[PDB]
Amino acid sequence: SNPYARGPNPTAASLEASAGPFTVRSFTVSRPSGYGAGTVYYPTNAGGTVGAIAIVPGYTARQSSINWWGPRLASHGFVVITIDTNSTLDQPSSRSSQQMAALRQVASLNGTSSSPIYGKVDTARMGVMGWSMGGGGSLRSAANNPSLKAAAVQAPWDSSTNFSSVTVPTLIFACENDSIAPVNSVALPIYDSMSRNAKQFLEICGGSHSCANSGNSNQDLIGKKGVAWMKRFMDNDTRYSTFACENPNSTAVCDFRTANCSL
Ligand SMILES: [Cl-]
Ligand SMILES: [Cl-]
Ligand SMILES: [Cl-]
Repeated sequence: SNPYARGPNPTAASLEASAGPFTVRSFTVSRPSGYGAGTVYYPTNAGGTVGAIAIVPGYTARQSSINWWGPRLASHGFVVITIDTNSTLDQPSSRSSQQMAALRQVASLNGTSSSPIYGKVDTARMGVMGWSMGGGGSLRSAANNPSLKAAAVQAPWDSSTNFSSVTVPTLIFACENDSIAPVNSVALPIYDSMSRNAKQFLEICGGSHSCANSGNSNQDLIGKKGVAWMKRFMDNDTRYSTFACENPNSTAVCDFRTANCSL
C-alpha cells in the first residue's frame, strides 16, 4: 500500500471544486527565517503526515497574488507556505534561496512542539511553486535540489530559459496572451529545455500574465491540475495519474504538452 496516500479517490469534479476533503487552518510565521514573511496553510485532519510546498510571487508582488493555492492545496493534504520576499525587487536566484529557506522553516516548525504544524509534515517530501520570477526561482530550486518531489509554476520568467538539468516533475501553466513572460519566447522554451523529467505544459486560453493568480476565472481547471500534479508526484499517488497526465477537454485550455507522465 502507499504510505503517503491521503483522502478518498478523487474525481474530476471533486478536484475542480474549491475545497478538497480536509479542513484548512492557517497562521502567520512569527519570525521568518531567511525570507520576508510567510503564511502557513495546513490540514487539520489529513490522516497522516503530508508533504510541504513553498510558493513565491513575482517581481513587485506579494502573497495575495499566489495565495489561493494555500487553501486549495492544503485542503487536499499538504502544508503550504506562501511567502513575501525580503525585497519586492529580489531576482530569481534570491527568490529560490528564500523559497528553500521557507521550506527549511516549515521543517523546523514541524519539530517545534508549540507550532500548529508540529508533527504534521513529512520533511522528506517537498515541492516548489511560484509565479513569474517566483516560477523561475522554483525551477532553480528544483535544479539545485533534485530531491524535491514536484514543481508547479505559473507564467514563469527567468533570465535563462535552459532548465535542462531539472529532474523534478515540473508542471508549467502558461497564459496565452502574456506580454510580460510570453509563451513563445519564455514559457515554451523553458518547457522544451527539460528532457530528464516528468513534465507538463498547459496554456490557458486568453490569459493575461496573471491568469493563474488568486481570483482567476479558471480556478477549477488550474486547481485540479496543480493538486493532481502535486498529489501524483509528492505522494507517489497513482490514483492521481489519470488527472495529472490527462490532456484536458477544457475550453480554458488552448495548448497541452506532456512527457514522461506515465498513466
Ligand atoms: Cl516577474
Ligand atoms: Cl541560482
Ligand atoms: Cl499580460
